[PDB]
Order: sequence, then C-alpha cells, then structure tokens
Amino acid sequence: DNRINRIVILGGGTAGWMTASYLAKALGDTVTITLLEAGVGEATVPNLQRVFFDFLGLREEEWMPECNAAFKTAVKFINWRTPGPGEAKARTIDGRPDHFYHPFGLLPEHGQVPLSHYWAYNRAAGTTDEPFDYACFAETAAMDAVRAPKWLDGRPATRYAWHFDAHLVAEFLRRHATERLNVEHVQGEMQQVLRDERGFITALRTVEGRDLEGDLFIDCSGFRGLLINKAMEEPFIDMNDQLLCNRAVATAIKHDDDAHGVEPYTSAIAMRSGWSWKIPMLGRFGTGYVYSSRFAEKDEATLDFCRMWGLDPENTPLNQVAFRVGRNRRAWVKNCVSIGLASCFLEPLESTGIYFITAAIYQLTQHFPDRTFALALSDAFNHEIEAMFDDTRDFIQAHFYVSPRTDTPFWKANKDLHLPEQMREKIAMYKAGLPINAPVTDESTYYGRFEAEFRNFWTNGSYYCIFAGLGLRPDNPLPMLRHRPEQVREAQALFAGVKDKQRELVETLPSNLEFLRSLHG
Ligand SMILES: N[C@@H](Cc1c[nH]c2ccccc12)C(=O)O
Repeated sequence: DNRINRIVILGGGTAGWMTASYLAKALGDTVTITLLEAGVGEATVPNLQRVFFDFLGLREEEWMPECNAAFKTAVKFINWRTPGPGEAKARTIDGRPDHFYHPFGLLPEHGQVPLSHYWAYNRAAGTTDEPFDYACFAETAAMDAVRAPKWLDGRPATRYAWHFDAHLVAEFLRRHATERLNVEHVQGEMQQVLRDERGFITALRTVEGRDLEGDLFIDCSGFRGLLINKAMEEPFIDMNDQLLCNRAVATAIKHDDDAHGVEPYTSAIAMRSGWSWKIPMLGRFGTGYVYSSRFAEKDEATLDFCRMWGLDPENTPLNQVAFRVGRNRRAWVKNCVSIGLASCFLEPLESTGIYFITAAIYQLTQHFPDRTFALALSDAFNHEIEAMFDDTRDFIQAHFYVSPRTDTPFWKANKDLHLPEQMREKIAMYKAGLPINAPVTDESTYYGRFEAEFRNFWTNGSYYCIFAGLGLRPDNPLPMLRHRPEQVREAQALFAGVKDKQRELVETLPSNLEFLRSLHG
C-alpha cells in the first residue's frame, strides 16, 4: 500500500555493499534492491560482528579468510608525549617507552567505582608509578607479547576487533549480496538524477539509457556525495577548524612476520604535523601519514612518511588523498540517505569509519520509512547520526588538545583551538576525580545489544586511556574514596588479578601470527 518497494544504492565500495547486504537480509523479498557501481588497511570496533556479520549469518571463520583479516586488541599511541621526528619506534620518557594502549572492553568496578579511580588513588598516594593501561588492562601484556586474542581452538580471551582489506570485504559482500540475497548489481556511471515536483529522487539514470527507479535512495558515493550534496543540495559542514588534519599519504609494505610476529593492534604514530597509522595483517601492513596541509607541504609529508619506513620515495606506490573533514548538515534529506564518506568523515584516529557505516545502517532500519516519509523518522535519524559524529569528533580532538607536545607549529596550534564546552566539562570532571560516562551495564550487555553501546560509546575507560595515556591525571582522587579506606584496601585484589591475567595470557596464548596462519593457511 505505502511500503517502500524499491531501493537504489549509488556506490559500490564498503559502504554500498554493507548497505545492500544488510537491508536485503532485513527486508527479504519484500523490497527490490539495486546497486549502481561505477589496500592500505582498515581497523574496526568489536560490535561489527554482532551488529553486521551475525545479522547476515556469517561466522568469523568464513569471512575473515576471504579478506586477509587480522585481529585488533587496541589502538597503540606512539610518541604522543615526547618531541622528535616521525619514527616508528617509541621514544623513552621516565625510563619507559613513550606508548600507551586504548583497548576494548569495560573496566571492572569495586564499590561502584571504576578500577581507573583506584589506580589514580594509588598514583596520588605515591605507592605506585605504573602506567594506567598496564595496571588496569591485562590486554597490554598480551599485545606486547604479540599474542592472538583467542586460543587456536577458538577459546576466547580478550575483547577484540578486526583489521582487513576494505576492497576484499566489499568484494566478499558483493558476492554475498548478489548470490545469496537477490541484490542486483548494475555497472556503469550515473548520467543524471531524476527528481519530481517535490524534489524527491525518482530514478538514477545510467550512461546507457536505463532508469534505476526506486522509492528510497542510498548515497554511498564517497566524498563526492553525488546525491546528498550535488543532487539534493544539502550543504556540508566543514569542521577542519577543529581537526586540522586534511591529507594523507599511504601505501602497503610487505612484512616478514617470522621476525617479530604480527602486532594485534592498530598503531597511531605521532609525527611532526600529524600522525601515521599502522594496520598489520598477515604478510603485510597498511600505513598512512595523516597530516595538515596548513602545517606540512605535500613533499615534506611524503618524504617524512617514506623516511619512517625506510622506503625509497622514487620507487614506492603511494596513495595521495585529500580529506573532507566534517559532516552533512543532515544525513537524510527527503528520500535520500547518505552512508559512509557521503555522510561524514573523521581522520581514522580511533577507527570509526566502518562503525559510522554500521551505525547508520542499523539506525536506518530503526527509522525505516514508507513512501509518506514522515519527517519525524528522518529528523530522529539525523539527530542520532549528528550526535554520534560530534561526540567522536570532540573525542578525537582531545587527543591533540590534551597531548603535551608543543615542539612543532602543528602540535602547538592544536592547543590554541577552541575547546568545546562539553569536552571542557569532561576534563574538569576528570581533574576533580569524577568518572566520565561510566558504564551502567556489564560487558555482555554492552556488546550484546547495539543500542546500549550507542548510548554510551566512549566510556570512562576510554577517557582514562587517552587522558592518562597522554600524561594527564586528576588533581586529586575521587573524594569519597578518602571516606572508604576499606574499599581501597579491598580493591587492590583487582590489580593483583590483572597481574595474574597478564602472566597467563602471555604464557599460554598463541602468537597472533600462529592464529592467522591457522585461519588463512
Ligand atoms: N565502544 C567501543 C569503544 C572503544 C574502546 N576502545 C576503543 C579503541 C578503538 C575504538 C573504539 C574503542 C568499544 O568498547 O568497543
């Protein structure tokens, strides 16, 4: 009667085929879906399996071997506290290497107080100088030991996500969507966008003559935004005043994994005018220098990038990419919904690209319209997308704002940018000893249901991982702890349990290389 009958997806990369697969599984044979289609590594977050691949019925043992996928236990931040050149290895500060981890999972609590706050109490008490991540996360020792996140037979050990080749994932999903979910793939470019009297898109015209008619249209055309920006004329909110990076130079490097294994984490390596990612996979790693054009020249960044990896810049294939940092004013206008780069983009500092797509796809089915296109459905969708993006945007900027580096104009200028009021409050709260967005559920519920994580994506553990990782600690511990000395004494058993877990994980887990060879061999 009024149900959507036909959906047309413009764009055939990761965003397009994730959208085509998920909507085709959700809607079944009730909707015709057609996609019009005209690697330096990518990292993800743990919810990708339960929200996406589990929805499609795809076990990790099936889709991982077909995309050269590898495991991610954390993001490791390197040289964000010490001045110097852009180098792959961590510098030394206070006898330790200048690195810290941002693992997944939720911190345990004693007395409804996160473990981070007991670590901060012991740092203030002067009885320990251990870093926050090594005291509260057992995953830190495993990643140093380059362990897999699971035993070879599948026994679980630590919360993990995935590194993979985005092109191979897109091809896997295309072969899934077309062979199993009746999604129709159409080659060729888009000649014109047909609109009716109200401005709603009515069909996409190919260069051959074919109208791809539909009731709902999904813009997955990447930075080009052929539908949402060009056709629908929705303006883009440039946010590069707040996040200065807007360029990247990237490549693939073959890696002899038998020398030092395969790191089960994404690296984020501080540079003179930005930061470099390192995304390890079996036999090779993807890497890219993200920098600000306003502080480094193209050739400068290119040479800095090659110098860090010992690459010959004259005989090295390089991707030179310019970024659009920000989001559309509205992600969904009339019957056009933008997903992926067509909607918004942030530098991949905390690996939120696939998550932004997965979240936009989930929220789309939660607000799925009919041909009436009730304004409340797209308004509520746009608010969820807008709040999801701005929250992560402010979180990423705090990595630069809180870093103590002032040695280059770039690092120093980040301290001169306007700090958003809500992040100002979070830093003031953290300094007063308060938790920031402490988790209200256990880890099973958090990762079990997507709406629980969505409403609290960056928890207290994450703000402590970044703030304490960058050397910022509370002015004083949580004041109530000075009234609960028995809690402090009891909570120390939690630190001894982490040390117990660190010993057994290093001593019994297989290497990350061993698991990848079992999975891909
Ligand atoms: N909601 C995410 C938050 C998170 C923790 N550590 C991270 C590292 C990278 C990116 C996101 C995260 C999760 O717990 O899974």
